[PDB]
Amino acid sequence: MPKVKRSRKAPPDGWELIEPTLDELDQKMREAETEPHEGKRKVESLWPIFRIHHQKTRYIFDLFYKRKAISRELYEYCIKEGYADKNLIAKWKKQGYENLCCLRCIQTRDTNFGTNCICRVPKSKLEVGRIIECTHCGCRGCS
RNA sequence: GUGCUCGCUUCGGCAGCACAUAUACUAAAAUUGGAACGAUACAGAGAAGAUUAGCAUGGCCCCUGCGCAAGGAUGACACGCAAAUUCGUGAAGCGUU
Ligand SMILES: [Mg+2]
Ligand SMILES: [Mg+2]
Ligand SMILES: [Zn+2]
Ligand SMILES: [Zn+2]
Ligand SMILES: [Zn+2]
Repeated sequence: MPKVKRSRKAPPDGWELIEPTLDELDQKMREAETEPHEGKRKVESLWPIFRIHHQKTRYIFDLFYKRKAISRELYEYCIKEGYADKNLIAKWKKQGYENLCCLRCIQTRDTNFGTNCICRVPKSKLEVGRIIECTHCGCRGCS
C-alpha cells in the first residue's frame, strides 16, 4: 500500500506524524498522475506533477528547517525513500531561489541560448505583467 | 522572494544594500492539399513456326532487401531510324578567262 519501502529498517520515531500528510499527498499525486489526457493539452499535462512534487518537498523542508520538528536521521531516511527531493532542497538552500518551480527551469541547456527560463525573472523586471505559465513547470513566477 | 543594515524602527509598513535575469516551431487549433498495389472494371506475357532458360546495355522508371549480393514476366519500357547521299538546287564570297 505505502510507497513500498526498500530500506527494510525501521523508519525513525518522528515518522508517524509526518505520515498522514505525506500519504494523502501521495494518493493525491496518484490522482493527478492518472488524470487522463483529454482535450487538456500535451505541454500542460505534466504541470500537476511538478506542483505536487514541489509540495511534497516543500513540506519536508518545513518540517525540518523552518519548524525544527524532525530528527536529521529521519530526515535523510525521508530523502532516501523518495518522499523528499535532494536537489530541490539543495538549491532552496541558495539565496535567490526560495520558491524554485522545479529543477529544470534553471537548466540552461534546455534552452537554445544557455539562459534560465523567464520563470526565474522577477516580476519587477517585466513591469507589464503579461501572464506567463512556464512551459516546463506551468509555474507563474516562482521567485 | 530570502536576508542584513546596532535602518527609519516598532515589531507594522516604508527605505536602502546584498542575491535572484528573459521560455517559446508561442497554438488544445484552423485550414491546405497527395496518395491506398483496395474494389471495380477494362486491360492481358521478349527473341524465330511452336513451347520456352536466361545474363546484360540505356534512362526524369521503380519495388522487396543490411546489401558493393540476390530477386521482381529475361522487373517494366526501349519500337522510325536517320541519314547522308549517290547526283543535282540555289545562295555567297575569293581568284581566272
Ligand atoms: Mg534480375
Ligand atoms: Mg532488365
Ligand atoms: Zn519561475
Ligand atoms: Zn519555469
Ligand atoms: Zn518551473
